[PDB]
Amino acid sequence: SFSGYLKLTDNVYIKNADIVEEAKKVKPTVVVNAANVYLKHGGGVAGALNKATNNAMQVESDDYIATNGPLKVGGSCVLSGHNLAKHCLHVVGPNVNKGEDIQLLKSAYENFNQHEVLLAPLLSAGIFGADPIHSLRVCVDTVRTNVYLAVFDKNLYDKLVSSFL
Ligand SMILES: Cc1ccncc1CO
Repeated sequence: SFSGYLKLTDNVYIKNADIVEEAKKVKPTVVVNAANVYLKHGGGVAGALNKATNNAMQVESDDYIATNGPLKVGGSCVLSGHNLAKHCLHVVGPNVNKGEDIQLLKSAYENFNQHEVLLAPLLSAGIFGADPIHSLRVCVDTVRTNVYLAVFDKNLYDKLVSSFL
C-alpha cells in the first residue's frame, strides 16, 4: 500500500515523491493525470506519466479525443492506467497560464469523489500556473475520498506542509 505519507486530514495524505515512481511502486487502482482538454500529454505531470507508458497513454488518448471530442476544463475521463495503475483519471484543472477560471479548480477536484482511493498530483499546480498552497486547500475542502498527493518538488513539499492550516 501507500507508505511514507504525512497525514493532513482524515482523508488527505501527502508525500515528496515523483508520481511516476510512486505509481510504478504502488500500482494504485487510480492514478490522476494533470490533463488538458485535448489530452495532449506534452509536459509536466502529463508528459512524465505518458513517457512512463512509452506513449501508450497518448495513443489511447488520441483515440478517445477522436471519438468524444475535448474534455471540459474542470472535467475528467477514466482511461487505462497502462503500466502505472489499473486506471488513469485524466482531470483538467484550470490553466491560469492560458487565462482559465481558477474557480474551476473545485469542480476539477470533485471528480476525485467518484473514486474511493487515488494517487494524485496537486491540480493546476506546476506548469498550470496556480498557487499550489491554494490547490492543496481546495483539495482538502473538496475531496472526501482517500487522496494520496505526490509533490515532486521537495522545497514546495516543505512549504505546503509547513503552511498547512
Ligand atoms: C512528476 C514530474 C512532473 C513533471 N516532469 C517530471 C516529473 C517526474 O516524473
